[PDB]
Amino acid sequence: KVFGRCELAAAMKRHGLDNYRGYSLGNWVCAAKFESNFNTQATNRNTDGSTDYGILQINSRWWCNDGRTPGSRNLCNIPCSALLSSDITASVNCAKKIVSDGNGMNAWVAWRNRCKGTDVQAWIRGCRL
Ligand SMILES: CC(=O)N[C@@H]1[C@@H](O)[C@H](O[C@@H]2O[C@H](CO)[C@@H](O)[C@H](O)[C@H]2NC(C)=O)[C@@H](CO)O[C@@H]1O
Ligand SMILES: [Cl-]
Ligand SMILES: [Cl-]
Ligand SMILES: [Cl-]
Ligand SMILES: [Cl-]
Ligand SMILES: [Cl-]
Ligand code: NA
Ligand code: NA
Repeated sequence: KVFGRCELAAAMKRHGLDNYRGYSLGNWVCAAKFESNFNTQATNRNTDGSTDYGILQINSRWWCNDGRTPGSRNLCNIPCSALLSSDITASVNCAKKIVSDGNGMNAWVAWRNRCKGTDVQAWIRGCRL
């Protein structure tokens, strides 16, 4: 599924990401925009052979099991394919674990490089939330 911006904002808000660990909703929408272009089916292979999955491009090195990232962890205790669902619950719940792990949203490279320190509220501007 390719979410609309506000649609995703609303879904993320319903799933408790607004101000989750102090990260306003726009952070999450911004991260999703630049990680996946709001596409739940996005996958990208990393240099180490892990793959990033889903709307928040959660990687299989640490967070999910894709059966092809040897020596990796599965800290969200999910098949990575669950992160490709049109239902973002699994991604959100995993993202909550990630962002809670001490490094905040810096785990999301795109967020660090493209959202952090920007006016992320712009990402939820105009949305009915
Ligand atoms: C939370 C999450 O999974 N974020 C992804 C990053 O982990 C990806 O960064 C890449 O992660 C792999 C596995 O840890 C690293 O081996 C790799 O060096 C790292 N790549 C960079 C440029 O830091 C990122 C890839 O675009 O995608 C999500 O942000
Ligand atoms: Cl867009
Ligand atoms: Cl915001
Ligand atoms: Cl694996
Ligand atoms: Cl959803
Ligand atoms: Cl933080
Ligand atoms: Na990425
Ligand atoms: Na894994």
